[PDB]
Amino acid sequence: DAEFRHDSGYEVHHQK
Ligand SMILES: [Zn+2]
Repeated sequence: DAEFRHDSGYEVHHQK
């Protein structure tokens, strides 16, 4: 959750 706190809304910047 440290980085992935947008699990309920994945976006482009969150590409990994
Ligand atoms: Zn994000």
